[PDB]
Amino acid sequence: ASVEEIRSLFKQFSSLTPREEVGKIEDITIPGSETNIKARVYYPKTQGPYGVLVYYHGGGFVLGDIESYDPLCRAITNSCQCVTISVDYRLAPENKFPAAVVDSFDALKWVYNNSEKFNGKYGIAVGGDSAGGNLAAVTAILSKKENIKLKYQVLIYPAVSFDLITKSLYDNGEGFFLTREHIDWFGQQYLRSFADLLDFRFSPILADLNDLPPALIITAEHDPLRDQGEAYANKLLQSGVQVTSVRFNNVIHGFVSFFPFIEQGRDAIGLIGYVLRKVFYGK
Amino acid sequence: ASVEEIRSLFKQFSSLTPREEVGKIEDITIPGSETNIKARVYYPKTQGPYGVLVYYHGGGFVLGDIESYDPLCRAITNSCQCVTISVDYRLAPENKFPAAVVDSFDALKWVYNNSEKFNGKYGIAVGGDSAGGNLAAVTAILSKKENIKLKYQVLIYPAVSFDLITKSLYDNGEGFFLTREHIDWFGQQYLRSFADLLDFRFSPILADLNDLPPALIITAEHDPLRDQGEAYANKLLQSGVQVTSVRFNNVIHGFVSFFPFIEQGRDAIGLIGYVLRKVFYGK
Repeated sequence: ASVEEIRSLFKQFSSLTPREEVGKIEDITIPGSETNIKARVYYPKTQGPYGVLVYYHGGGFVLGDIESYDPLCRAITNSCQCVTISVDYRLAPENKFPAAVVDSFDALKWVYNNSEKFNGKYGIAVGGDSAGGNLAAVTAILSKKENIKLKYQVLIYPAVSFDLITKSLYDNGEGFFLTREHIDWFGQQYLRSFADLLDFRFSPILADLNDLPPALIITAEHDPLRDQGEAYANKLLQSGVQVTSVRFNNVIHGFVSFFPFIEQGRDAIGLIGYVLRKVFYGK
Repeated sequence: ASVEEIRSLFKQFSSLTPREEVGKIEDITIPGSETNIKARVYYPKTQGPYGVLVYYHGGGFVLGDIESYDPLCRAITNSCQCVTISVDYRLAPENKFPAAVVDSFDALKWVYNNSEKFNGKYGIAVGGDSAGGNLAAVTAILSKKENIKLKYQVLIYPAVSFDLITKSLYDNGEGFFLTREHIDWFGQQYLRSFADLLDFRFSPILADLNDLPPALIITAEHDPLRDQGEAYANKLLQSGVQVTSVRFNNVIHGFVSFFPFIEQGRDAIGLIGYVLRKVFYGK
């Protein structure tokens, strides 16, 4: 199947997943530095004012989009009781690194600067799964550099480094949905050149992690990315940042997207909702 | 440090901990088969009807009590928005196995049969930490034998087996608060003879785990009890029971009790509150 065929398939797969009702939905266009960036704003059913979570979908920098992630963003919105803004960042191979990062950061900056539009008085958080967790992490690092003050970062089974050495990569590299072959192929589509491996915007583990927002980092027992996600948590802690690092056992990469039928995914979404209600609202 | 002393010092530590307001508190005395059992009933600030969590404190079957666990049970109450009933089961070495178990089960059975006192229409769950997780697991097994239909079991870093073999026992058995030496000494206070090692009421991993209530099992990366806790989750799964097994990384045994200063502990209590709100209330 072509990359376009698989992109379409994931939208199709979404439509079989029950979409929770939220308060209100609107599509916006965010004026980016290189492009105009589509986003979907989900309001919860409760009264404002709100906290706002800017969410970056996963899909290896190549796949995924606002539509295929719509059911998960609805569930997150209701769990967190916060405005969620799901960002359609530019995809590879058509748009190589650092386009996804440029779009993701541009979107965050704009949301931070315009949070009043959403009655977003309780502050901004970032969040994302896999490649989106990478983007959330990198956006938080870029924010610190620009003195944008984030409340929280939710990193769901993130990819934080180029990896040829973690035990989990070899133990879990076959037979658990996300494989070594996939990972290598995504990396090929996204990267411009070998030199990009030195760039913290590709591997955020490389950055100085001092003064970042506190974090929830979810990993999955059977995920090749598990060890590096837990390493990002350790490096945050070593840098004085509060992080709750939680490994969901018995589940594979992607399990949160499968919340309708993997109950551990529903419970992860429950935990996400808890930490954000905590940080935004004091509960 | 005699038993009495060490009990009373833990009682002091806990006294300086700030206590969350709950809706109201009633001390009751449950007529056990062998003893009168004190229990503290915590109501949340919401109005009912409620689910009820019957909670068994940790402390190795030797330490802890209602007062020293009062701050945790308040936090849990407000998080689950459920009635929490903290049981003062008989302690060792004064009262050897199976005293704690008989009291824990007698308490559960009475709460179950009297759920209307608590406006507990949404049903009954069990929970506990460490030794208390052992008791909650054992109480669930005994319930099934007697057709008592529990909603959920929350096992917080439970001890589920006699153990000389797990990797985490050796990796984590010194220098992380709960030590080899302590685990030994607790066992020596609690058990009558070596024969009790055969008893599922001491090691619930031995039991047939079919048809038990669904479970949240929290383990801690640096706990000697970690592997056996994750084993209990796996055996539940193998036995057709739904379980969300979550390893909290970077923390030691007991971290949930130190929630006021270990934020991962507070987040664990949030997750506990989510799963119980889900199962009781559909939340």
